[PDB]
Amino acid sequence: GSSGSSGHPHIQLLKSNRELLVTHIRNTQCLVDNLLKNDYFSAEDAEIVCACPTQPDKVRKILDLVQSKGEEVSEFFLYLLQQLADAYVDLRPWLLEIGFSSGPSSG
Repeated sequence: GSSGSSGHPHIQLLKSNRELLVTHIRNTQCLVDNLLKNDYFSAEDAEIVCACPTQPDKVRKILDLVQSKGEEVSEFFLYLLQQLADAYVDLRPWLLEIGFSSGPSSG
């Protein structure tokens, strides 16, 4: 009778900062619109997000959904936070602390 621990460097980042992401993130429809076109969020999934009463609920709902899928979607969902961070206000210093991207940008 033994057991190990879990990891998921991408999924853990969502759970750990699940309370911060709900306070920083505001636009949820955009996250779904991009995921819908990328074939990540199904009609049944988006139906749950919009079903939320407020925004703070939508963000938490999406995070729980992505975590249910796996690292495949968690990697893409977290990526959008960076590429979009350029057009954000609350999201910026966090990415700099966790460090999502790496390596120069030349070539």
